[PDB]
Amino acid sequence: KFPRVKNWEVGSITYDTLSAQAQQDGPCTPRRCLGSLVFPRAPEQLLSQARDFINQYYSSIKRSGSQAHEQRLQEVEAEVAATGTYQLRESELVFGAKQAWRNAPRCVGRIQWGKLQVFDARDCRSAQEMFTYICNHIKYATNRGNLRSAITVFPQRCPGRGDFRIWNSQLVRYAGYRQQDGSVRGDPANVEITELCIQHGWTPGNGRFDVLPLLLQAPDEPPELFLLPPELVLEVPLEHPTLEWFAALGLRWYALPAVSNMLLEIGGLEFPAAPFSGWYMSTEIGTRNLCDPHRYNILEDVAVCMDLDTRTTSSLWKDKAAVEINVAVLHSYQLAKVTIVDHHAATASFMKHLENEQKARGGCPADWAWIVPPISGSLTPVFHQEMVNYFLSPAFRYQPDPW
Amino acid sequence: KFPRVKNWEVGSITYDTLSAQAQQDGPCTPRRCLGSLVFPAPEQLLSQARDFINQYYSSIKRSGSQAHEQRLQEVEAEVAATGTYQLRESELVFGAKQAWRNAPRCVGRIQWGKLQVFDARDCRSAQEMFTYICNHIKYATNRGNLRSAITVFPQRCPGRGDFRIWNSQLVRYAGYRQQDGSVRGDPANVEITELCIQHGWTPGNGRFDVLPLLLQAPDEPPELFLLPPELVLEVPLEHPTLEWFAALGLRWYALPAVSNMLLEIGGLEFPAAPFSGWYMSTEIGTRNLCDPHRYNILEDVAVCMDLDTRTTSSLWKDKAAVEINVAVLHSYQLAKVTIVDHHAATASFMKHLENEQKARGGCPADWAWIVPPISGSLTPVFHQEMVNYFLSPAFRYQPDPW
Ligand code: HEM
Ligand code: HEM
Ligand SMILES: CCN(C)CCc1cc(F)c(F)c(OCc2cc(C)cc(N)n2)c1
Ligand SMILES: CCN(C)CCc1cc(F)c(F)c(OCc2cc(C)cc(N)n2)c1
Ligand SMILES: C[C@H](O)[C@H](O)[C@H]1CNc2nc(N)[nH]c(=O)c2N1
Ligand SMILES: C[C@H](O)[C@H](O)[C@H]1CNc2nc(N)[nH]c(=O)c2N1
Ligand SMILES: [Ca+2]
Ligand SMILES: [Ca+2]
Ligand SMILES: [Cl-]
Ligand SMILES: [Cl-]
Ligand SMILES: [Gd]
Ligand SMILES: [Gd]
Ligand SMILES: [Zn+2]
Repeated sequence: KFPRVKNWEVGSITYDTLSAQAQQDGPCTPRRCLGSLVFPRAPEQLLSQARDFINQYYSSIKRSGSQAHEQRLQEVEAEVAATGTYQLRESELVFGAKQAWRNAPRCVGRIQWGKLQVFDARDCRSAQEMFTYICNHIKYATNRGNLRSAITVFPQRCPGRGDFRIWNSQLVRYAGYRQQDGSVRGDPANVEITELCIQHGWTPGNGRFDVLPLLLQAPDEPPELFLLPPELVLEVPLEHPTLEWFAALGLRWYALPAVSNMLLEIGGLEFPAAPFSGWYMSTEIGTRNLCDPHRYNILEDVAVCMDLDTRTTSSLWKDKAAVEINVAVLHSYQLAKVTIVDHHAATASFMKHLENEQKARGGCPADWAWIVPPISGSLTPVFHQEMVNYFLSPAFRYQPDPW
Repeated sequence: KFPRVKNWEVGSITYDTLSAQAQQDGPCTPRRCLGSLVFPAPEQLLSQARDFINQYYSSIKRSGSQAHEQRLQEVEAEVAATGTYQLRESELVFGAKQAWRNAPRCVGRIQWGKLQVFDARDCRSAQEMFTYICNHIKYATNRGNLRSAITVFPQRCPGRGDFRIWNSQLVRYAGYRQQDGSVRGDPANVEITELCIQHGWTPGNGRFDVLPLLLQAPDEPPELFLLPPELVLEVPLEHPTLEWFAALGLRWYALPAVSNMLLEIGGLEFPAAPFSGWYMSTEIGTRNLCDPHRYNILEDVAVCMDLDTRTTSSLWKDKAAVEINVAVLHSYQLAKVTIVDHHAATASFMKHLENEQKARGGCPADWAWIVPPISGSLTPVFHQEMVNYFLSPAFRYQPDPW
């Protein structure tokens, strides 16, 4: 019942004892494995998760079964008996946010999990204070290009009340507009959110990197359109160290990866608005965002500019073009002094995280398909590491869009 | 409902209704997925046999016919009398093609219908086994115009040992464990190399020494057979524009021929059934030559390329690996040996998936194995959700016979 986990580059074996704690079920069954799928599908309820989280917390601080332990238990009981929900102590909030990141199986950057700035926004009312909470977050996390991990936790879900929601999937998004020639100008990923902005007031630009407004939702109100100050949104124009024409392509990306549409769950509590940010790995921008066929899809453009032989796959023009786009990314972020990490350094750090986590708690939930980079997969050590994927709590989950 | 499967490049949705027919269970549970792990009797045989027979008569559009009814009765009776049965010749050809069609980790399955099946079920010795393998190698190589083939040796039966090919492939380079602790040659082949020496083989000292075969007739120790050099087509590796690349002395062989998997058809088990197709360049260029535990040439090549190998952010590893794949493809094309690059191979597999959705309503596929080891998201299969499950007929891993 303890999975044997091998690394094939080295031969080392470990055993994942932690997978036995898997609180929730994943998509897989003995009959078929669905690990590749992106989205893979009363008061007595809330108590058992909430109780289980508090032991987690007090065990984490080497003070379990203690007087302070037993007092928080009867606190949350009576809180839930008197309100139907309960409130986290701020330190429990900090712990639960770090753990939820630590528990994310698809995040290659969890070497950084113990270093996360948590901003408590649980006292937030209305969308304007949302916007102010978000702008501080952005300015702290951006830090003039010396990026720092942060999360801002808005009021938890509670009965009878609506919900705090950020309609945008990220804090910084480029618009995608449809033409009558059928294509998209800008980021195809953001077509739907883009028209929602136009339909909620926004007047549309017409560039390929038009930063979107924020559609912020306070409980039981329609979302409100907010514009981010350009001086707030740090961007990196892309150039290549030796291909002088690359700059002319006009490519650019933003500094801050800030995911704003996932639900944060701690101890049976649910925070549908808790945006979190780190820094980018280069492949996210220069491979997926720019070269996915359903994203900016620039790979052929670049290949033409390199005078590559695009009429035969076996010249590997796609591979050569992709490598240079990633080199462009890394060189550009370093030139602008914006924190970036290349896929080799990142995956070597994740391996260190695996080792640390094997000692800390007997394993690490890891989703091989998302951990292995989208270029040079087998050139990184995570390709040769067997992984075990399971769901622990506290956690980040996807959720339905608000509309 | 069955698993809903999305292609993210196109937006399209399919439902893998075929997975509901999966028999032998895989290693995942609702509590934990292990899709990334490399290695994770009368009435039993009848249900296996009858389902296979049904698959056979379905394929030839004669399901429920008289011949179909009678063949089931015939199989049932033989199992009753003897505890086992024999495939008809046409069932063996069809079974072998279905085992390939069912292999979730094979990206070259667009070809599954084009498979030469050599029936060696009347094989009786290791010498005859060697002759069958040489004929297979000769046919499949075809002087570089590679043809997919499988040779099926006698099935397992009670009271008699198995035929086994001890080698993992028909062509494998020696891996000599060095007195340092290093390896000269292919480190993946240290074990089989040591068993060849121990069984009489006088070893070489090169990095690309072709191993002899150890062939196991039933209830015998393995016997050693040297492949005739002229039967083993090899490609010197050179680079189209990096002329020093030739001086690295690198070579690979032409024929990928897997010899240590068990072929299972209708409950019957063939422990020796070596099969071959042609290479996808990344198998050679990326895995065999650049894996750290294989030939591990990445740093040497990059150094020779005058790349800045002291910071990872130059992406010296990616650039050298690309040129090594370029060299492989260039060198096989120059030698006129069939080979397929990872873009063409993955594009053909998308066609296969679409065909199988129409033919059977699904297709078992191992995403981690189908996505190539370089340029993953540049290929279309990266953005294709897949469902992984076991159908029969199948090629299965089996314990090493020693
Ligand atoms: C600090 C630098 C970080 C790096 C380099 C990094 C890297 C990555 C990458 C490459 C992914 C895959 C995302 C995709 O492919 O679209 C990912 C996913 C994820 N990250 Fe991290 N990350 C970082 C910080 C964080 C932080 C601070 C948090 C939360 C506090 C976090 C939580 C997550 C979650 C929940 C996912 C899964 C989302 C999904 O399913 O796409 N990450 N990370
Ligand atoms: C004709 C061209 C073919 C191509 C291009 C091709 C391609 C591939 C590749 C790249 C792999 C991954 C192997 C690895 O990385 O270890 C693979 C696996 C596999 N191939 Fe194919 N193949 C071909 C022919 C065949 C044939 C003729 C058969 C059987 C009759 C076959 C059966 C398999 C099986 C069973 C696996 C899975 C092995 C495992 O699980 O390790 N292939 N194939
Ligand atoms: C290519 C497909 N991708 C764009 C899917 C979109 C997506 C969904 C999601 F829920 C995510 F958390 C996500 O995280 C990107 C990310 C987040 C953080 C904090 C750091 C880094 N470095 N990166 C990205
Ligand atoms: C890199 C590690 N890997 C190569 C392990 C070796 C291996 C194991 C295995 F079970 C296989 F089926 C295998 O077949 C590769 C193959 C087979 C055929 C018929 C065609 C092609 N083109 N390729 C190769
Ligand atoms: C279908 C497939 O799971 C999908 O393309 C996955 C594969 N691996 C990934 N890996 C990362 N890091 N990000 C992704 O979006 C994906 N997408
Ligand atoms: C641990 C991991 O599953 C293992 O290295 C797999 C990953 N995917 C693969 N895919 C293919 N085609 N070939 C392989 O050898 C592997 N190795
Ligand atoms: Ca029109
Ligand atoms: Ca008979
Ligand atoms: Cl992103
Ligand atoms: Cl191989
Ligand atoms: Gd030019
Ligand atoms: Gd040259
Ligand atoms: Zn699974």
